[PDB]
Amino acid sequence: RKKIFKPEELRQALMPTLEALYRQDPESLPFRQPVDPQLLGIPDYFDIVKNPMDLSTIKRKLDTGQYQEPWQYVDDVWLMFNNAWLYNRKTSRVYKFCSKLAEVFEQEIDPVMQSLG
Ligand SMILES: C[C@@H]1CC(=O)Nc2cc3cc(c2N1)/C=C/CCCN1CCCc2ccc(cc21)OC[C@@H]1CN(CCO1)C3=O
Repeated sequence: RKKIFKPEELRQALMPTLEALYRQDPESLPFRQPVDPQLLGIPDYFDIVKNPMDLSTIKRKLDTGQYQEPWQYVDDVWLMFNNAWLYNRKTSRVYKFCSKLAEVFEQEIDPVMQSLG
């Protein structure tokens, strides 16, 4: 309905959109796990990205019912996108990978949101 959404209702409706992102290979690969700046040799990552976000964290929040409203899920997805757009330059591979994920999410999310009311 509105405001009051059940955790299982949200998960069953929103999880396919997240799975659509996972299916993108290799585009989802940089976003499957939280960023490890020291592992990746980018020590200034947390200085630029104030609020890290990735697919595993979003999936965890859906499975544990940490989203009360479907729009909170969408916000985390765009936070993950913006982190990659902000930290990386437009010519970089991780930037282009992110833009492919955004395209997939933009084409899948509209019907799902309308079915949730
Ligand atoms: C989201 C997180 C934080 C961020 O915002 N930017 C990044 C930045 C960087 C790495 C990651 C990175 N990702 C992560 C790499 C691990 C494997 C990711 N895949 C898997 C599939 C093939 C693949 C191909 C190219 C690729 C990455 C990549 O990148 C090209 C490199 C990576 N270089 C150095 C020069 O360019 C980074 O400095």
